[PDB]
Amino acid sequence: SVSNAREERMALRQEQEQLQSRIQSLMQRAPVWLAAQNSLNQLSEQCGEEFTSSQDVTEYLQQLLEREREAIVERDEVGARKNAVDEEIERLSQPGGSEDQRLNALAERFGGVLLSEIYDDVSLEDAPYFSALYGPSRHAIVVPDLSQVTEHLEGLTDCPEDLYLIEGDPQSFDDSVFSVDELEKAVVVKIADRQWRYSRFPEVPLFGRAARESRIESLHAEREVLSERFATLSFDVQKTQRLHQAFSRFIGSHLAVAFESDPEAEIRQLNSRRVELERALSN
Amino acid sequence: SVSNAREERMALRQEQEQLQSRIQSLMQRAPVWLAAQNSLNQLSEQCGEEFTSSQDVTEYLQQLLEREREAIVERDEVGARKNAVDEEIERLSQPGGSEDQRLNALAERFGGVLLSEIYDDVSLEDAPYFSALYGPSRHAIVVPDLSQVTEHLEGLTDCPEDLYLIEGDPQSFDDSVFSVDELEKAVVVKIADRQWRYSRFPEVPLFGRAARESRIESLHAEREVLSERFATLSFDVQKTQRLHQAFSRFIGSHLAVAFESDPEAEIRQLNSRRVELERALSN
Ligand SMILES: [N+]
Ligand SMILES: [N+]
Repeated sequence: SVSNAREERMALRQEQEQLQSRIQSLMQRAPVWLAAQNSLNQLSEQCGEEFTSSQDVTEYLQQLLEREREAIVERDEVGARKNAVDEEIERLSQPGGSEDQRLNALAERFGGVLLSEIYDDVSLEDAPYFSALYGPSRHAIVVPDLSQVTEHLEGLTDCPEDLYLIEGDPQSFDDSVFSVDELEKAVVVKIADRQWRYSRFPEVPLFGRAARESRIESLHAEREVLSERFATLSFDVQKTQRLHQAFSRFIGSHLAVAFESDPEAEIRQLNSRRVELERALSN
Repeated sequence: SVSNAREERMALRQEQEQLQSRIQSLMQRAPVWLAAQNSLNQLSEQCGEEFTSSQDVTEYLQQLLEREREAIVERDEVGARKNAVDEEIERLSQPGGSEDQRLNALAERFGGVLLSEIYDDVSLEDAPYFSALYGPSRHAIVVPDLSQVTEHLEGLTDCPEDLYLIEGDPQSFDDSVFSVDELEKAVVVKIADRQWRYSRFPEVPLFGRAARESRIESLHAEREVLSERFATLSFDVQKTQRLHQAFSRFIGSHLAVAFESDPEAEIRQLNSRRVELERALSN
C-alpha cells in the first residue's frame, strides 16, 4: 500500500510549494498596495465623496470632465464677448473733434437749438450716414422765426466764416431733403446744377453722441459683469484641471492595485494553513 | 572989426568939436563892423552868390524860403504815401490759412483745375465778397466730365470729409448763381427752403491771391521809390533849414551894420580935415 501513502505526501509539498510561492508574490504586492492606499485616501479626500469601487472612480471622473469642458467653453465664450466690448468701446470713444464752441454761444444767443443736439438722438448705424449727408450744414442752428438773427445779423463779427441756419421746430423738427446717391462709406449729393458734394462717412459722426454715449455706458455695465463671470470661470477651470491631473497620477500608477483585499489578510491566512500542512507532514 | 575975426574962429572949433565927436562914433562902429564883415563873407560863402546889397540878402532869402516850404510839403506828402503803403502791404500779407493740401492732390488726380486757382485772378475789392459767396464750395474742384471721379469716387478714403465738385470749362468758366442778399461785410444766401447760410467777408479771401500777390509787388516797387525820394527830400530840408538859421543869426546881429562904407575911410579923411582946421587956427 506504499503508493497511496507516499503519493499523498507529495501532494502536501506540492501544495506547500504553491502556498510558499503564492505568499511571496503577496509580499512584493504589499509595498505597492501601501503607496496605492495613500494616493486613494488622498485623492478621495480632495473631494467629499466615497470610492468603494473602481467604477466609482470612473463615474466621478465622467462628471469631472464635463464640469471641465463646459467651463472651458464658457470661459472662452465670455472672454470672447469681453474682448468684443473692449473693442466696441474703444471705437465709440476716440473723439473727432472738435466742433466749434462759438456755435454753442450763438445758438444760445438766438432763442433756439443746435442741430448737433436735435439729432444727437439718432441711431448708431444711421448717425454716420446722416452726418455725411447734411454736408457743412451739420452744425446748422435751428430757429423758427429767423427774425432774431436778421436783426443781430449785422452785429455779428467774430462768428465762423460760414454760418448755417434753418427754420424749424426743434421739438418736432422736419427733416431736410436731398438729391442723393448713397455710396459705400460715402454719399454723393447734387447740391446744384453741375455741382455735387462728396462727404465720407465719419468715424465719430456729429449726430448721435447721445445714443452713442448711451450705448457706451451699457457696454461698461456689461463689460464689468463679464470680467466678473470670467474671473469665476477661469478659477473654476484651474481648480478642475487640477483635479483632472490629480486623477491621472493615481490612474497611471496606483489604480490597478487599489480595490484589492489587503495582502496581509491572505498572507497570514495562508501561513496558518502552511503551518497546518507542516504539522501533518510532522504527524 | 573984432567981431568977424573972433566969430569966424568960433565956427572952426564948432566944426572941430563936431569932427571930433563924429569920429569917436565911427570908432565904436569899427569893431562891430568888423564882426559884421566876417559873418557876411561867411554866409555869402556858404552859397555861390554875391551880396552887393542888403536887398540881395532879402532876395536870396525869399527863394530860400520857398525851397524850404515846398521841400517840407513834398517830404511830408511822400512819407504820408510811404506809410500808406507800409500799411497796405502789411494787410495783404497776413495769410489765412490754411487751405487743405489734399485738395491740390485730388485736383491733379482728376484732370482738372481748382477753383481757388480759377478765381485766383479776381479783383481785390471783389475777392472778399465772392469768397463769402460760394460758402464751403470755394474750394470746389472744377472738372467738365465728372466721369473720372465717379470711377475713382469709391476708391477715395482719406479725402477731407466734405468734398465739393463742379462741372465746367476751367479755361472759360461759367459763374455760379445764388439767391443772395448782400449785407455789409457779410452775405446771406438762401441755400434751400427754410435754410440760409451767413458767410462773413474774410480778410485774406480764398479767391484772388494772384491779383493780390501782384498788387503786393507793385507796392514794394513804389515803396522803395518813395523811401528813396523821401531820403533826398529830408536831407534837402535839413540843408535848407541849416541855411535858414544861418541867415537869422546874421540878420539879428550883423545886418544893420554891414553894407556901410568902412569906418576907417571917413576916420582918416576927417582926420586930415581936422589937421587942416588946426593948422588954420594956428596960422
Ligand atoms: N441709410
Ligand atoms: N459786389
